[PDB]
Amino acid sequence: KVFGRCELAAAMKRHGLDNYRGYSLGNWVCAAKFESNFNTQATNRNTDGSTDYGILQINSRWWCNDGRTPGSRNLCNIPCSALLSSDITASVNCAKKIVSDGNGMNAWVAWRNRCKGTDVQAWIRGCRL
Ligand SMILES: [Cl-]
Ligand SMILES: [Cl-]
Ligand SMILES: [Cl-]
Ligand SMILES: [Cl-]
Ligand SMILES: [Cl-]
Ligand SMILES: [Cl-]
Ligand SMILES: [Cl-]
Ligand SMILES: [Cl-]
Ligand code: NA
Ligand SMILES: [Ru+3]
Ligand SMILES: [Ru+3]
Ligand SMILES: [Ru+3]
Ligand SMILES: [Ru+3]
Ligand SMILES: [Ru+3]
Ligand SMILES: [Ru+3]
Ligand SMILES: [Ru+3]
Ligand SMILES: [Ru+3]
Repeated sequence: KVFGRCELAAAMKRHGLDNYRGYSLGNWVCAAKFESNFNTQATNRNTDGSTDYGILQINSRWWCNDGRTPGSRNLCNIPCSALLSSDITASVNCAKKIVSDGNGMNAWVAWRNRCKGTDVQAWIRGCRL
């Protein structure tokens, strides 16, 4: 599923992200924009052999199982395919674990490079929330 901006902002708030670990909703919308262009089916293979899945491009080295990432963990306890669903529950739940891991949203390199310190409230502007 390809979400609209405000549709995903609304969904993310429904699912508990609105200021989760102190990151405002626009930070989450911004990160999903540049990680996946709001496409839940987005996948991208990394140089290390791991793959990134879903709206927030969550990686198989640490967070999910895809059966083809040697030496990896599965800390969210989910098949990576769960992260591709029209229903963002598994991505959001796993994202809550990732942002709690120590480095906050810097865990998403695209968030650090493209969202951090910017006017992220723009991403929720206009939306009925
Ligand atoms: Cl729901
Ligand atoms: Cl907020
Ligand atoms: Cl915001
Ligand atoms: Cl694996
Ligand atoms: Cl699995
Ligand atoms: Cl949902
Ligand atoms: Cl933080
Ligand atoms: Cl703004
Ligand atoms: Na894994
Ligand atoms: Ru808010
Ligand atoms: Ru709010
Ligand atoms: Ru990535
Ligand atoms: Ru950890
Ligand atoms: Ru860790
Ligand atoms: Ru502004
Ligand atoms: Ru609401
Ligand atoms: Ru409201």
